[PDB]
Amino acid sequence: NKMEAKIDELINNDPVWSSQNESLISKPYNHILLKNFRLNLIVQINRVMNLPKDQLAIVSQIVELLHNSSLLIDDIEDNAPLRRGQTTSHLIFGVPSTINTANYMYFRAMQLVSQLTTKEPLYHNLITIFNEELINLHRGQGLDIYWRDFLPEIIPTQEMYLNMVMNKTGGLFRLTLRLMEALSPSGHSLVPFINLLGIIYQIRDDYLNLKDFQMGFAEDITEGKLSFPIVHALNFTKTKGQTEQHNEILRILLLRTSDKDIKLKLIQILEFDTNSLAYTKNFINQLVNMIKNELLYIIDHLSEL
Amino acid sequence: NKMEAKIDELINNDPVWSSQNESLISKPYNHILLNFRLNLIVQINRVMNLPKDQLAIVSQIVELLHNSSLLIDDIEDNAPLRRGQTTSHLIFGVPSTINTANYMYFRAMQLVSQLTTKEPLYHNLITIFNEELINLHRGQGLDIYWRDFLPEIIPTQEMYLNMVMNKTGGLFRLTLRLMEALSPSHSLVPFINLLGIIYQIRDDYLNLKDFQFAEDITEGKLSFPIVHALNFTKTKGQTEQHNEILRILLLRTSDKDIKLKLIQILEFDTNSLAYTKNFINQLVNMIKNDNENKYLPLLYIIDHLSEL
Ligand SMILES: CCCCCCCCCCOc1ccc[n+](CC(P(=O)(O)O)P(=O)(O)O)c1
Ligand SMILES: CCCCCCCCCCOc1ccc[n+](CC(P(=O)(O)O)P(=O)(O)O)c1
Repeated sequence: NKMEAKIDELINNDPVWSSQNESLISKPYNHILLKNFRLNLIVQINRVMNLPKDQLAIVSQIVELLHNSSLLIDDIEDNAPLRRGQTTSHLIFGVPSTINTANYMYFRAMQLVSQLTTKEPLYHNLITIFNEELINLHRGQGLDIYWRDFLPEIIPTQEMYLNMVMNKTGGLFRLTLRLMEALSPSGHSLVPFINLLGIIYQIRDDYLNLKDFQMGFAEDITEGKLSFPIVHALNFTKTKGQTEQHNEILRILLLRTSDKDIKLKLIQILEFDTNSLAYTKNFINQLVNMIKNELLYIIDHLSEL
Repeated sequence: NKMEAKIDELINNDPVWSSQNESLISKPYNHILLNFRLNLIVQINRVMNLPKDQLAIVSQIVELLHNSSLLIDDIEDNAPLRRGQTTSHLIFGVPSTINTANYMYFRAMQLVSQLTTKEPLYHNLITIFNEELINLHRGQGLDIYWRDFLPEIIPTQEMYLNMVMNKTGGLFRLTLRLMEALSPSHSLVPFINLLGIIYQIRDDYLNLKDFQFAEDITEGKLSFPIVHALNFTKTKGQTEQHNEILRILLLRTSDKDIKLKLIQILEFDTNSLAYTKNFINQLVNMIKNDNENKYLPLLYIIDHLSEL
């Protein structure tokens, strides 16, 4: 009778959850927090959008949770040992706790959307925006992962790479921008521009990962990523009949090596044999010119987003 | 010129995603697809009476969240098997399987938007979805925390039960609350919470009894019988027995003999398996002997609960 009484109370109440419980499972998240530029981009865009400061703070909080959770998952998916100079959370807390915590935070971000407005129709549109772009992020990330983990089953072309980026990287840029446009009390949609910034952002990220090492650890090679320069190299070699170079690029990607000389050989194949680094540097410039023809500040600090 | 024209087209359209791209991303999910849940949904629909097309979407939502949970749980537990078959992550890799399972959570989320077009009620369905996914993750995070930090914290039966209310109760409550909010007709949440609890304890119980693979031991899980055994030995001041249980859990062992040794500790020293069997039987009687229908508004469901 005492047991049934205790069970009866348990099942007729909400689940018990303490602030101690909350802190214990937030460890992976508090850790990546230790790692303003994203705020700056939102603030600049707001000069166009004019959301009041309180609503903008909530948009920013949503973005931070989604961005940091994506990073925790990403580092697990990439077997990344370091993030911004420090040990990745999954190596400290384990893969299980980090996945669970990152996913928990996607839902906390979802929860915040309801703090943006009391108007049901608007609320509906905001959640639809949140839902669509998170679908988009997972689609792009799934393609990137598939190409990499199943190489050489699929050799993406430049067009395929760009479409994967539109989903993968464009997802969070458009999510932030679309919520703002929807909330704005105030010209043409800025979605095209934010798609371009996300593409510049990704290709420049791929580029610097190698260029910094040729002159960071070029960890994209260790991970076997189908980066923009690698995609150009693989298609260039196929096209020109450079069979051995095409096969060697694939072999080095498939080694998942941390040997620096092997990584340097691959980068110098890209520098002298396929001219992929020059091709990419020129591609980024052409993309930056499409705009330049506060914003420039952002574009020069794009790598700190 | 040409490069810019192509980029202009690209940024001005929605992201390109093909049916073939969708198939690639779906592979880890289709693998786990290869019934009793629909049965329980149908049965409960006699009280709720949602129209059939609406009941079907609830069922699809339930299948997405449940299958996605299993794909992640198997990664979180490093499980090599799920229903006798090789787990998805060992075939498609952990990376693709985490991403695909997470993608399915959001596809589930999109189906919620299709349950109704009434803005008020829609907000309610999303709030239900959101609240219970949050609870499922709090519960699973605590279950994982105890397992991975052992022996830092040893839960008591009461702490284990609150973990289960969050972890296992979330999907039971999610499905039932959506149905109750959609009903064109007393809440059954208390009843569904109790099923949830019976479900998890019997699951913990059978993992050890079927062996008597006992994978829960290899995982170092704070299962209901283990929680009982650890707290029984502590109370009875049986220091060496308490530490022996901890040592076997900490071995993350697949050795059949060592696993049997832990079970013999639970059978002969703490009598934990008989205590659990009796605990489940009592939970079940709280329903069987519910004449004045306090929880009830079945017998078959409860007897086949181990296959939800
Ligand atoms: C209006 C601004 C809102 C916030 C903008 C957020 C900018 C960063 C977007 C990151 O997009 C992704 C998507 C998927 C994975 N990652 C991880 C990168 P990294 O491991 O190099 O840090 P990526 O794998 O894209 O190189 C990044
Ligand atoms: C009225 C129908 C409700 C939806 C169907 C509910 C079916 C049971 C859902 C159980 O939910 C969980 C939550 C967390 C983990 N698991 C996996 C179990 P297992 O690995 O033994 O299959 P668990 O690790 O909790 O024993 C299952």
